[PDB]
Amino acid sequence: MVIPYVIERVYDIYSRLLKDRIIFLGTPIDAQVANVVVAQLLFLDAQNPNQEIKLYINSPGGEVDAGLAIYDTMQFVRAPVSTIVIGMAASMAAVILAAGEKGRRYALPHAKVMIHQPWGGVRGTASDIAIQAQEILKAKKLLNEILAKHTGQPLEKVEKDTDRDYYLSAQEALEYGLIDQVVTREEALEHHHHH
Amino acid sequence: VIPYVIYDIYSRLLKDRIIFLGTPIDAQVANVVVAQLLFLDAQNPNQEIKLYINSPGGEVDAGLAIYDTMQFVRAPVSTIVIGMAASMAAVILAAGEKGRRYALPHAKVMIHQPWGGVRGTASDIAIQAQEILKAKKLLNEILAKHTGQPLEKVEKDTDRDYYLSAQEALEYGLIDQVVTREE
Amino acid sequence: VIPYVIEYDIYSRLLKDRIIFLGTPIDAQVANVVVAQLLFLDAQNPNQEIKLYINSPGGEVDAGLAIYDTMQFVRAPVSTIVIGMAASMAAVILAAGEKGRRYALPHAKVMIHQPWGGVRGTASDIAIQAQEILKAKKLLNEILAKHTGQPLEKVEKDTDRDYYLSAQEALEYGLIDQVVTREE
Amino acid sequence: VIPYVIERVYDIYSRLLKDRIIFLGTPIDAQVANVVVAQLLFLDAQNPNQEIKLYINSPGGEVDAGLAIYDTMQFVRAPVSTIVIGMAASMAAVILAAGEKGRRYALPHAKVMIHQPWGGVRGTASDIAIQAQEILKAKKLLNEILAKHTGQPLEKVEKDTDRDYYLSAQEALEYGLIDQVVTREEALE
Amino acid sequence: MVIPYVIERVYDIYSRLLKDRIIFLGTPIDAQVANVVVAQLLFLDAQNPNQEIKLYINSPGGEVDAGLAIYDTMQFVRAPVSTIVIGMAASMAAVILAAGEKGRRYALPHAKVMIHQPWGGVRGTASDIAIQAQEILKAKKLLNEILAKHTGQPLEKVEKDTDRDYYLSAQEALEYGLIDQVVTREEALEHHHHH
Amino acid sequence: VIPYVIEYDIYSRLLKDRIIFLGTPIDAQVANVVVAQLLFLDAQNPNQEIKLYINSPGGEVDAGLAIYDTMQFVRAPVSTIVIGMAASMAAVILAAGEKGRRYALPHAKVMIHQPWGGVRGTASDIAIQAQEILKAKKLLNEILAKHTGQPLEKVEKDTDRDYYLSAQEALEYGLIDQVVTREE
Amino acid sequence: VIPYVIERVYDIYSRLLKDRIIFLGTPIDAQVANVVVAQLLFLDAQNPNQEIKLYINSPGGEVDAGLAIYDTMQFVRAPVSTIVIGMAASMAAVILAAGEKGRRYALPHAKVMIHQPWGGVRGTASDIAIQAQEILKAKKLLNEILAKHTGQPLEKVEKDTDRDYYLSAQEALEYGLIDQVVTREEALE
Amino acid sequence: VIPYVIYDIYSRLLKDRIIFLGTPIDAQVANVVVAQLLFLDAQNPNQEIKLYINSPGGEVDAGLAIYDTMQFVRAPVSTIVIGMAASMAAVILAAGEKGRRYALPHAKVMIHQPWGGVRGTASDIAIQAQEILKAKKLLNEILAKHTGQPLEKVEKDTDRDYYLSAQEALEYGLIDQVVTREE
Amino acid sequence: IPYVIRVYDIYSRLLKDRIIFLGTPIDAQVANVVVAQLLFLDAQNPNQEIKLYINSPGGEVDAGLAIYDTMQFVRAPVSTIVIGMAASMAAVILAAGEKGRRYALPHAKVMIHQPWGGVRGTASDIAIQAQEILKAKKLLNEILAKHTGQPLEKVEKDTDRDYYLSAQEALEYGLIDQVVTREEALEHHHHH
Ligand SMILES: *[B]([O])([O])[C]([C][C]([C])[C])[N]C(=O)[C]([C]C1=[C][C]=[C][C]=[C]1)[N]C(=O)C1=[C]N=[C][C]=N1
Ligand SMILES: *[B]([O])([O])[C]([C][C]([C])[C])[N]C(=O)[C]([C]C1=[C][C]=[C][C]=[C]1)[N]C(=O)C1=[C]N=[C][C]=N1
Ligand SMILES: *[B]([O])([O])[C]([C][C]([C])[C])[N]C(=O)[C]([C]C1=[C][C]=[C][C]=[C]1)[N]C(=O)C1=[C]N=[C][C]=N1
Ligand SMILES: *[B]([O])([O])[C]([C][C]([C])[C])[N]C(=O)[C]([C]C1=[C][C]=[C][C]=[C]1)[N]C(=O)C1=[C]N=[C][C]=N1
Ligand SMILES: *[B]([O])([O])[C]([C][C]([C])[C])[N]C(=O)[C]([C]C1=[C][C]=[C][C]=[C]1)[N]C(=O)C1=[C]N=[C][C]=N1
Ligand SMILES: *[B]([O])([O])[C]([C][C]([C])[C])[N]C(=O)[C]([C]C1=[C][C]=[C][C]=[C]1)[N]C(=O)C1=[C]N=[C][C]=N1
Ligand SMILES: *[B]([O])([O])[C]([C][C]([C])[C])[N]C(=O)[C]([C]C1=[C][C]=[C][C]=[C]1)[N]C(=O)C1=[C]N=[C][C]=N1
Ligand SMILES: *[B]([O])([O])[C]([C][C]([C])[C])[N]C(=O)[C]([C]C1=[C][C]=[C][C]=[C]1)[N]C(=O)C1=[C]N=[C][C]=N1
Ligand SMILES: *[B]([O])([O])[C]([C][C]([C])[C])[N]C(=O)[C]([C]C1=[C][C]=[C][C]=[C]1)[N]C(=O)C1=[C]N=[C][C]=N1
Repeated sequence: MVIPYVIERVYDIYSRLLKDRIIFLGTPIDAQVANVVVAQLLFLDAQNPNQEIKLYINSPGGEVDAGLAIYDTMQFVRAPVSTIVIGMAASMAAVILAAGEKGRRYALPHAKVMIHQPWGGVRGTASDIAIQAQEILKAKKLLNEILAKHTGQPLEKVEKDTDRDYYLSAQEALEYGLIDQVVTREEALEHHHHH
Repeated sequence: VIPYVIYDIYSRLLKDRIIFLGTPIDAQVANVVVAQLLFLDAQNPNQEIKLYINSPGGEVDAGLAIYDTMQFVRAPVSTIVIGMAASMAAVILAAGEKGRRYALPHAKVMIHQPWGGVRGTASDIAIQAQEILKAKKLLNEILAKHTGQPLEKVEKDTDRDYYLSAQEALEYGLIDQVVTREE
Repeated sequence: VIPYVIEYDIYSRLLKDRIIFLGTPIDAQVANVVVAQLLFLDAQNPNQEIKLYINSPGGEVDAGLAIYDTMQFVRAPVSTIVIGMAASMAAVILAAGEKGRRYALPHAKVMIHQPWGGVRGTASDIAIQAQEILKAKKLLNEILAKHTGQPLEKVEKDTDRDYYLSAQEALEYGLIDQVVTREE
Repeated sequence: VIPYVIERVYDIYSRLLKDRIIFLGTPIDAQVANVVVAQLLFLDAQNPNQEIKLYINSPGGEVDAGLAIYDTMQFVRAPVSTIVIGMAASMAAVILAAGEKGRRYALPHAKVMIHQPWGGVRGTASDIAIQAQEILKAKKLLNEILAKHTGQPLEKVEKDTDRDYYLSAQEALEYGLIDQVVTREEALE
Repeated sequence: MVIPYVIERVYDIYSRLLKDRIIFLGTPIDAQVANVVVAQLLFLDAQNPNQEIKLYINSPGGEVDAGLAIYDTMQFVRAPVSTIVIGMAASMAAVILAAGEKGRRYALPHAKVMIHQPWGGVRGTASDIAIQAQEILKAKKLLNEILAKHTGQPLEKVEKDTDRDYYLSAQEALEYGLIDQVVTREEALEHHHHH
Repeated sequence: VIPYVIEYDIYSRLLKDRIIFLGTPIDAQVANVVVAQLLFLDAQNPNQEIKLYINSPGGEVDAGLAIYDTMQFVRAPVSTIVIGMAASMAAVILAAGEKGRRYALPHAKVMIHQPWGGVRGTASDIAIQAQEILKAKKLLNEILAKHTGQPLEKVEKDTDRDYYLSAQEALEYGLIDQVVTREE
Repeated sequence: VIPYVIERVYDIYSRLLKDRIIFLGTPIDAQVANVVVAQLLFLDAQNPNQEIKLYINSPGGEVDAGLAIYDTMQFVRAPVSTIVIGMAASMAAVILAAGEKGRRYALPHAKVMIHQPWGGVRGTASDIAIQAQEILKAKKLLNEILAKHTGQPLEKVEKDTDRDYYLSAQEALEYGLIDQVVTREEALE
Repeated sequence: VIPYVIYDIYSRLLKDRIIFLGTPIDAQVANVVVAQLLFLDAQNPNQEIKLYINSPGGEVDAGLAIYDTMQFVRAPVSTIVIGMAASMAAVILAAGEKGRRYALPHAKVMIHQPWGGVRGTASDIAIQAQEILKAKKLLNEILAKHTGQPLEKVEKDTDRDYYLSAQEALEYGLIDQVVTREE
Repeated sequence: IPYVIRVYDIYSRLLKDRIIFLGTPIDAQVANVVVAQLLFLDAQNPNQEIKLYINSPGGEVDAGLAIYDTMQFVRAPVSTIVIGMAASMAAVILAAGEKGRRYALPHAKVMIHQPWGGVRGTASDIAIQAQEILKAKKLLNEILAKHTGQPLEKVEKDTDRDYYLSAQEALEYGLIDQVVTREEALEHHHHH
C-alpha cells in the first residue's frame, strides 16, 4: 500500500480526507476494520456532532458482528452519516449503506449492491453445533429485520429475496429502498435569492 | 508389516470366522467389515462370527453400516473388545449377540455424543444441524436398547466423554463377561 | 488392508457371487471399474441378478450417469442396497435399481440435492459451462421423478438444498422398495 | 492502515487516548493485556478522578492476560466504563462485566458470550495432573468473578457457562453483565 | 486403484475384459496412456485381425500427439474398432470416438461429446514462440480436417463450431455424425430362419 | 524504493501538480486510492485539469468502474495519458478522459477484451453469477462504444478475444485523441 | 495400470516383447536407455537374424543415454525397424532415423522434431569452459549422425537444427528421416 | 540499507538531476523513472538529466514507457551505463541524447530479441504470437535508428545474446564515449 | 542500526565524514548505492579523500566493476581499508584504492580466485556465455596485475583456486600498502 502524502502538516491521503469528515470503508469487514471505522466516527462526532460525515463504501462484506458494530455506531452517533457506495457494497456492506441518514444514501451509476443471508461454519460436538446453529439463525432474522426497517420493504420479502445472492444495480437499489439518489454529476455551487 | 502363513494373518483368521475392526471407522473400513460378514454368513448362517474390536470410533454413517449388517445377518456375531472401543466402536461392541459380548480385563469403552462440522449458508447449516441432532437421538436410542438403560440416562451420560473400565462396562450393560483366561 | 480367501481378495470373491461394491466417492475411475464389473457379470449370465451394495457420498454427474446408463442397458437386473450412506449421484444409482429390488438397511440414509460445480474462464466460456450445469440439473431431476414416481415439480423443489431421508422416509418417497432389517 | 490527525500528529487510537478512550479490539494475549494495562496506569496517573472509557470488541483470550486487565481496572482509582460494541466473549465478557457499576454499556446489536476455560497440556501423568488442577482453579475463580459482578448465584453461572452461552444486549442487561443498552449518544442522564 | 480380480487363471478386471477384446480409455490422455492403448490394439490385432475390438471411452481428452497415436493406430490396424462413449468423450477423446469403424460408433443415452480447438503454452524467445505458434496452428487445422472426414460435415462448419467448447448430447452427436447409434438397451440373442 | 524531494515522495509531489498515477493492476484498494486523489484534487480546484498517467494491465471491473464513475462525476476534467500499457479496465479508463484530452505515447499500447472471472457453487449460485458477468460484458461494451464512437456491434465483435492496438491504431479507433511524441 | 495376459502371465509390454517388440515411450534418461539396451541384447541373443520392431513415442532426453540406445542398435546383429507413433523428438528423432535403412516408418499424423542440444553448467570459469567444450562436441557429433542417416549435407542439418525444426511424417520422408509413411497395416510388400 | 544526508542518497542525487535505473525493469520501476523525468523537466526543461544505468532489462512495455518519456521530455537525458545495460536497458542507453551516451570502461551492453510466454487456446496463442513479433520488429527498428546500423544487421545480431564491451559498444553506435576519468 | 542527532543513522553520519562502508556481498543494488555515495562525496569536494571500509565476500563481477570503474573515474582519491574480509571482487576493489593509501588491519584477509557462474540454455546459448566468462576471467586477472605489479601469468596461476592471503602476505603481494595496527598517535608538532 503505497498511499500518497500531502501537506507543518503531513497527512496520508485518507487521513487528509478525514480532516474533511470523510471515512473510507474499502476493505472486507473484520473486527480490525470495524474498530478503526468506529473510532473515526467517534472522533468526528466529538469534533462536531452536527456536521455530516461522508462514508464512502467499496467492500464485499464481512463478519456480521463487526458490521453491526459499524451499524450500531452510526445510529448512536449524533452526527448524521451519509453513505456513498462507489463500486461495490455487498452483504454487511450493503446493510451499512442502507443505514445512512435517510435521504443521504447515494450510489454512483455503475455501483452495485448485493444482499444475502449469512454464512459461516462450526465444528464441535452435537451440543456445540446446536448452539452455534441457533446463533446463526438469530443473526439471519436480525439482519433481515434491519434491512426491512431501513428500506421499507415487508419483511417476508427481504427474507425471500436474500435466500440467495441478490444483485442490484444502483437504479434497482433506488427502487428497493437501499439508497435515495443515483448520483452522476457534480453540480455547480449555487446562488440564492435574498428577497 | 503383516506376516504370512502356508494367507496373510488376518485372512487366515478369517477362515476361522474372525474379523478385526482395528482401525478408526470410515466408509472404506465399514465396507470391508460388512463384506466379510456377508461372506461368512453365506459360508454358514448358523456358526458364530467373532469380531475383535480395537478402534477409537469414526463416522456414524459407516458405523451404522456395520451395526445394521450385524443385526441383518443370520449368523450371531460375538463382539470382543481388546484394548479400546470408543464412540461408534462402543456401539458396535454393545450390539453383539446378547450374552456373547466380551471385554478383556484392561480394555476400555468410551461413549459420547457425535461431533462434526458444517460450512455453508445459514439455510445449509440449519439442515445439517438438524441431521446431527437426529443422529444424536438415534444413537442414544440404540445404546439404551442394547444395554437396558433408561434413555434419559444414556443422554446425560454421553454429554461428555464417559470412560468405562471393563467391569464398569459389565455393570452398565455394554458387555456380558469380563474374560481373563481361555476356559 | 483388504483380506484374502483361498482361490481372491474379499471384494473379488464376492464378485464371484455377483456382488459389486460402490463404496467410494464417484469419479471417472470408479465409474469405469463398476461399469466393467457389470459388463462382465452380465456376460457371464444375463438372467441372474446382480447385487450392488452402496456406501457413497456421490461424485461427478458424468461418471454417475455412466453407472446409471450401464445398469439400464445391461440385461441382468441389478438390485441396489444402500448400507450406511447414498447421497447425490449415489442416491440416483440407488433409485435406479430394478423396481421392487431396491433396499435400504434400517439406519442407512439417502440424500439428494442439485449439482454443484465450478467454472473459470472468460464470459463466453462461463456462459457455455453454466448452460451445461443447467441441463444436468433438469436431466437429474427428471431421472429422479421417473424412478420414484414423484411429480417433477416436487423433486425440483425438494433438491434445492440438501434433502436428507431416513430409510423409511426413502420408502415413502419412492427411492427404495423395502427397508430390510433381518435376513428373511 | 490506521489514519492520522493533527506540532502534534497522532494516529486515531492515540488521539482518542488523549480523550481517555482505550480500545480492546483484538483477541487477548499477554502483549495486548500489557498495552491495555499500561494505558490505564497512564490515564490514572494523569487524573485519578476522571472516567476512562474502554471500548470492547474482542473474542476473548488467555485467562492470565485477561485477569491482568481485570485486576488493573479494580486497582486503578479512576472508574472505567466498559462499552461492548459488536462482540465481547470469554475473558472479554468478564472485562465488560467488571466496569464501574452503573457505567457498563452495550450497543443494541452487540453480544456477550460466556463459557468455561479451555486449554491444553502435554507431558507426563504427573505434569498433566498439575495443570489439570490449575485449569480447575481458573474455572472456579472465573465463575466467582462473574457471580460477584452480575449478582447471580454461583450455582447458576457454573451451569450456564458449561457450554457457549450467547446473550443479546438486552439479555445481558437482564443477566447483570451490563447496566444500559444504549441506542443513541445521549448517555448524559 | 483397488481394482478387483477374477479366475490357474488370475486377471484383474480390465485384463479379463481384454481377453474379450475390450479396451478401456478411461483417463485423460497423455503419452503413457496412448502407448498402453496402442499396445493393446497391436496385441488384439495380432491375436485375430478380423474380429472386432470394442474401445470404451470415458475421457476428457489430452495431448494431441498422444491422441493421434491412438487414432493412427486404429486406422492402421486391420481389425475394426468399435468406439463406445460411456459418460464423457471430450477433445481428443471425441476424435477417437468419431474415428471408430463407420456404423459401429455408439453412445449411451446420457453420455456426452465435446469438441473444441487445441490449447497449449509456450515460453521462450520470440523466434521460439513463432515456431511453436505455427505448430499449434497446424494441429488446429489438422484436427478440424480429421473431424470433417469422419462426421461428413463441411470443414468450415467444424472450424466455426470448435472455436469454443461445443457440447453435444448423444442424440445431438448422432445428428452431427460423431456416432452412429444411441444405444439404450441390450437386446436378446436372436434366432434366424434357415429356409 | 521511491525517492523523496524537499517539502514528499515523488508521487506525492507530482500530486501537488495535479498528477495521479495508475500504474498497478486494478483491485479495490488501488481504485479507492485513485478515487480519493481525484476527490481531493477536485476539492482543491474544480476547474483545473487533472492528469492521470496510465500504465496498468487492468483489473476488477467493479474497481475499474469506481475509477470511471468518479472521473465523470468530478467537475475537474481529467486528461488520461497512457505510457507503456493500458489494458482491459485500464483501457476503459483511458478512453473515458475528457474528449480531446486523451493521449498516448508513441510506443504505448491499448488492449481490450471481454471480462473473465470464476464462480464456484451450486447450479443456482452459478446461474446468478453467470448472469452478473453477462451484464458487465454488455455494460462495458456500451461504455466503450459511447466514448470511442464506434457502433456497438463492432466493439462486441472486436473484444471477443484480446484486441491489441498500437497508439496510432488507438487514434483511429477513437480510444484516444493524440499520439504525443514531443513536449510541444 | 498396465493390463495382463495369459503357466504364463505377462504384462502387455512384456508379451509384445515375446513378439520382438520394444517400446520407447517415455523421455530418455539413463534408466530407460539401460532397459531398452537390455531388451535389444536379449532379443538379439534369442535370434540374431529376426527383426526387432522399436515403437517410438518420446520427446527426447539425455544425449548420453540416447547414444547408448543408438550405439546398441548399430552393434546388434538383428536389424531394428523403428516406427514413430505420435512423437519422436530430439534424441528420439535420432534413434528413429537410425533404424535399418528401408525399415524406418511413421504413422500419418506422427511427428519428428530435431534441434541442437541444451544443458546447463555451474562451477568456476575453468569448469564451465570444460563442459562448454563437451556440449560443443555433442552438437557436432549429433549433427554428423543425422547427416549420415538421412543423406543430407551436414551444413544443412546444422542450420536446420539451430532452433526447433518440426516435421510432418511426409516432410520426414522427404528429409530422409524415415522410409515409409504407413497408413494401413499391410507393410508386407 | 540506504544512507541519509542532512534526504536518502538517491533522493539527494535527484536534486542534482540524477536518476538511477538500477533494477530489472517492470511496470513499477518504469513508472517511478518516468515520474522523476517529468518532475525534473518541469523543474527546468533546459538543464540536462543524467540517467545512470545498471539493469539486466525487463518488460518491453515498461521499457518503452521509459524510452518514450525520454524522447518526449524537453530536457536532454544523458545515459551512462555503469556495470550492465542489457535487453530493454540497452535500448534505453542507446536512446540518450546523441553525443552524451556514456559507458564506464568495464561496463557492458547486451542486446537480443524479446522473450515471453503465452498460455491459452490456439486462437489466443496466435494473437499473442503476433504481438511478440511486432515488438521484435519494433525494437530492432528503434535500435537501428539510434545506432545508425542497417536494420538487417541488428536483426541478425540480436538473434541470440550479443554481448558488447564498452569499446565494442562505441564502434556499434550504442554510445558516444568510453569515459575513464572525470575531466 | 543506532542513531545520532540534524539526525542520522550511524552509517549516514560517518558519510558526513566521507566514510563509505562496503560490508555486504556485492550485487547490483549495493554497487549502485556505493557508486552513488562516491559521486556525492566527490561532488561535495573533489580533492578530499574518501575512506572505503571493506568487509565483503565478493559478488557479481559486473557490479564490482561498477564500483571499480567509479573509483578510478572520480577525482577524489579513495583509500580502501579491509577490516575482517575482502574476497573475490572485494579484493579487487581493495587493490584499486589510491596507491599508497590501501590498508589492512592485522588479522584481516584477502582472497582471490577466478570467477564462477552458471548458464542454462541451448548449445549456442552456452557457447556465448562461456565466451563471456572467459573474458571476465582475463579482464580481472589483468586488473589485478595492473594494481599489484605482479606479472600476469602469476595472477592467472595463483587465482586458479582459492588463494588466501594474510594482511602481511597481501603487503608482499602488492594488494595493499600498509598493515595498520594502531591509530597513529595524536601529537604536538614543533613549528620553528
Ligand atoms: B456477508 O457476506 O458479508 C455476511 C453478512 C450478512 C449481512 C449476510 N457475512 C457472513 O455471513 C459471515 C461470513 C464470514 C466471514 C469471515 C469469516 C467468517 C465468516 N458470517 C458471520 O459473521 C458469522 C455469524 N454467526 C456465526 C458465524 N459466523
Ligand atoms: B465417535 O467419536 O467415533 C462418534 C460416534 C458416536 C457418536 C457413536 N463419531 C462421530 O460423531 C462422527 C465423527 C467424525 C469422524 C470422521 C470425520 C468427521 C466426523 N460424526 C459423524 O459421522 C457425523 C454424522 N452426522 C453429521 C456429521 N457428522
Ligand atoms: B453430488 O453432490 O454427488 C452431485 C450429483 C447430484 C446432482 C445428482 N454431484 C455434482 O454435482 C458434481 C460434484 C463434483 C464432483 C467432482 C468435481 C467437481 C464437482 N458436479 C459435476 O459433476 C459437474 C458437472 N458439470 C459441470 C460442473 N459440475
Ligand atoms: B475465552 O475463550 O476467551 C477463554 C476465557 C475464559 C473466561 C473462559 N480463554 C481461555 O480459556 C484460554 C484459551 C487459550 C487462548 C490462547 C492460547 C491457549 C489457550 N485458556 C487459558 O488461558 C489457559 C488457562 N490455564 C491453563 C491453560 N490455558
Ligand atoms: B483436448 O482438450 O483434449 C485437446 C485436443 C484437441 C482435439 C483440441 N488437447 C490440447 O489442446 C492439448 C492440451 C494440453 C494437455 C496437457 C498438457 C499440455 C497441453 N494441447 C497439445 O497437445 C499441444 C499441441 N501443440 C502444442 C502444444 N500443446
Ligand atoms: B480486465 O482483464 O482487466 C477485465 C475488464 C474488461 C472487460 C474491461 N477485468 C475482468 O474481467 C476481471 C478480472 C478479474 C480480476 C481479479 C479477480 C478476478 C477477475 N473480472 C471481474 O472483475 C469480474 C466481475 N464479475 C464477475 C467475475 N469477474
Ligand atoms: B532433446 O531435447 O531430447 C536433446 C537431444 C539432442 C539430440 C538435441 N536432449 C539434450 O540436449 C539433453 C537435455 C537434458 C535432459 C535432461 C537433463 C539435462 C539435460 N542434454 C544432454 O544430454 C547434455 C549433454 N551434454 C552436457 C549436458 N547435457
Ligand atoms: B530483456 O531481456 O530485458 C528484453 C527487452 C529487449 C527485447 C529489448 N525483455 C523481454 O523480452 C520481456 C521479457 C519479460 C520480462 C518479465 C516478464 C516476462 C517477460 N518481454 C516482454 O516484455 C513481452 C512483450 N510482448 C509480449 C510478451 N512479453
Ligand atoms: B567472487 O566470488 O566475488 C567472484 C568475483 C571475481 C573477482 C572472481 N564472483 C563471480 O565470479 C560471480 C559469482 C556470482 C555471484 C552472484 C550470482 C552469480 C554469480 N560470477 C559473475 O559475476 C558472472 C557470471 N556469469 C557471467 C558473468 N559474470
